[PDB]
Amino acid sequence: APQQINDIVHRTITPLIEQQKIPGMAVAVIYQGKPYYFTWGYADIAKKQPVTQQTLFELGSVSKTFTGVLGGDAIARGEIKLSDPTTKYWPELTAKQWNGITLLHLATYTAGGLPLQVPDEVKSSSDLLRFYQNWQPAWAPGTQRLYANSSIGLFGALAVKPSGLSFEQAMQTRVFQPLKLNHTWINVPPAEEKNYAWGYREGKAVHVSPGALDAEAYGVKSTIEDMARWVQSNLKPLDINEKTLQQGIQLAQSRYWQTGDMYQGLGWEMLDWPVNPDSIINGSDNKIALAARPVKAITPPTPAVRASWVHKTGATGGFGSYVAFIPEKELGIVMLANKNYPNPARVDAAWQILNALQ
Ligand SMILES: *[B]([O])([O])[C][N]C(=O)/C(=N\OC([C])([C])C([O])=O)C1=[C]SC([N])=N1
Repeated sequence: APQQINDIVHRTITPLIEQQKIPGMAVAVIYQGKPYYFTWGYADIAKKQPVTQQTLFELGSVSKTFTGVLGGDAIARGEIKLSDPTTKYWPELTAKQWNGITLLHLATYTAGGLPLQVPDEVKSSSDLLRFYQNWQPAWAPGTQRLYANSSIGLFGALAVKPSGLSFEQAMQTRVFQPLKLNHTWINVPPAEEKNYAWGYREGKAVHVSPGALDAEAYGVKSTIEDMARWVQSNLKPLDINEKTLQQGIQLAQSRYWQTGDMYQGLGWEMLDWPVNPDSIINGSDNKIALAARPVKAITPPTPAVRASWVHKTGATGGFGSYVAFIPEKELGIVMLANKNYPNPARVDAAWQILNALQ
């Protein structure tokens, strides 16, 4: 724990926790490929349980990075192709608006306006078929980007079908295990409950509620140690022994579309380093992050650019997370909190910290 890291982290995080009234928080700073941990406050205010390196946090949308990579792994295995139409893996989708909508589109939120949230009323697998069949695009495929759980979530569900495995089983076997993320779960087992932090929303303790496509779009829980390890894997996919997993990771960082100065990958979103902090900070605000925007296809997709600021925000009703790394610098950071505080404040803290380290 070099004093340099120690100092920036505390100079930055301390005012952050106090300004946003964050109950508990864990931070991992990956400097030169090595992880450094810091923890603050409570995992459970009522039971006086402190946040520790073993505490599980709801990752929220950061879960999409795992989905993008698992999907990339499927492509690498030859099981699916991003150019394949959605209907090849779901022949039941017969509504004409699906012609021309590929897995690339679902994966990158460019199908033409799929909503951010899957309606609450959608429960059964037939309830989901009905939803997609009736959904009407506001735009032609591959022309507009609208960040949505219903889009990349569907991608994740379809991507694992050829494997014959269930989404959780596929995730575990192909991503969590190889990478030794042994305290990362889609479903927290009873044995681990004691490490599961409570999220906080307006003073009330809450955990994520079951929902359609939840596992695929925002349902992973993890500890600061595993997330640090997840960052290390996306920083250096070459150190990864499983051939298809290594490719998948790289495929998740390929640049498929560009909007503003941001490029869409599979789950991960990227910008060229050096970046203008104002651009990632203001751009992380939902004002922009959830807004519908025109996208320029990158034909063909640019392979993962090492000099990139790669990141993803994440949130549930009671949690707020952020992951950002610069491959070229072997530099990264993970910020986990059991409070959904504003994205801009997250990115600003990560920026000050990482910028201070090169
Ligand atoms: B991801 O975290 O970017 C997607 N997030 C969500 O789907 C959830 N909340 O995001 C919104 C609704 C924009 C918010 O209020 O911040 C979400 C999933 S489960 C849950 N309770 N909230």
